[PDB]
Amino acid sequence: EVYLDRKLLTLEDKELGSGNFGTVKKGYYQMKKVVKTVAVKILPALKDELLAEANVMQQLDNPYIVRMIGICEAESWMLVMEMAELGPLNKYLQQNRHVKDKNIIELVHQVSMGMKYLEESNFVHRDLAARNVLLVTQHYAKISDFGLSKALRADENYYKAQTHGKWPVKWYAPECINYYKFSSKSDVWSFGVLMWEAFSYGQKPYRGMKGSEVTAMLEKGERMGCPAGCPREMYDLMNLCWTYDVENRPGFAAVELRLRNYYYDVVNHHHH
Ligand SMILES: Cn1cc(-c2nc(N[C@@H]3CCCC[C@@H]3N)c(F)c3c2C(=O)NC3)cn1
Repeated sequence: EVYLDRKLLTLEDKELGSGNFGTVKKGYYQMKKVVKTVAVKILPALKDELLAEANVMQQLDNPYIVRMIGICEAESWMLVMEMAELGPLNKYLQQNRHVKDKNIIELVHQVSMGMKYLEESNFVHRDLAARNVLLVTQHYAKISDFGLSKALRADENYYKAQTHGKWPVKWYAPECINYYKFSSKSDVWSFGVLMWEAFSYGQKPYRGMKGSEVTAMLEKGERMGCPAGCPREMYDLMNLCWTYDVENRPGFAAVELRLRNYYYDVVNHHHH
């Protein structure tokens, strides 16, 4: 079905990324006729996690989401995906500080379109950060890294985690921390942090702070300040994403429309 032939896969030595799972490496898959450049995640608990990740990716079909090519069991279990040559958004902006506001708005808007689709599909990402937005080009972003993602049950709007795993706490909404509940609204909170990272050219959020100090800050009603040069309209949107009460926080339909309209305003202004 989605099981690839190891003979048709050529892996490169140099690592693109790494973690607890293992590594991400560049490869080439011999297709129908052409050769396709690919990104390959290489590795008991990890196997099931990789299969689950593959199973989520298989179900998604959207221009702003990384597509899975297939899986392969060879020297290790491998998850073969589309290649995004310019790599993680945070690293790209760290290395390309000349990138313009309009360009950043374009890219975060593309993420909002991907997340709108994910929300409509009733999946929660649970790791939406600038490190997991990949650039195909300078004007084309895709959402990646679905290893923590969950398909929501038909009768529930949230996923309830059993235990506090190794979590990216600085991206998580209050209800994730306090109740272990993850919804599309919690992904919206994470998207606010992602926006902050993007306009801060890949700077880490809540710098110098422990997780428990971020909790205290958030409970005082405090939020990260506006990044230098970030348009006021985009900071307003970040703060709306950081609405404490999950019910009053906007969904991605509302977020995507705000971004779309502001982007077209900036596109008009730059013609003027
Ligand atoms: C040029 N380049 C491409 C990637 C890439 N990285 C992925 N995961 C990394 C895990 C470590 C943290 C940074 C990423 N989140 C990933 F899932 C995919 C890629 C890719 O091109 N397609 C899928 C990295 N560099």
